[PDB]
Amino acid sequence: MREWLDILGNGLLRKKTLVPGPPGSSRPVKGQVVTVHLQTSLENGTRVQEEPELVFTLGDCDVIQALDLSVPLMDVGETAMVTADSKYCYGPQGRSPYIPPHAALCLEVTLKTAVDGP
Repeated sequence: MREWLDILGNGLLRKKTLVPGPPGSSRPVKGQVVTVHLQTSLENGTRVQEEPELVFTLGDCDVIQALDLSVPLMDVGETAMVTADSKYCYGPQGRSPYIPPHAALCLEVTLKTAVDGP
């Protein structure tokens, strides 16, 4: 019963909460080290990446925009779906070997923990 959010106002980077974070949960802060379960599929449903324990510093400047701009909007414990044009993913570059140039992606993200950086 949750709505899509159009993050950038152009239809090309959209997020929906699939499983809300529970009462009292909050958003991660940039500079925290987050751990996510990330599933990536081509807009057609082909699964191209799965990482159950992906650790990264939220806000690192080279994280694809589709994640940098969506993960801060999640609560810890939330699962979200992100639909993102290639413009906000790997663009004309693609991600070898399985993501071609210009691929729109569906990202399913579960934010597991968020911990202060060192």
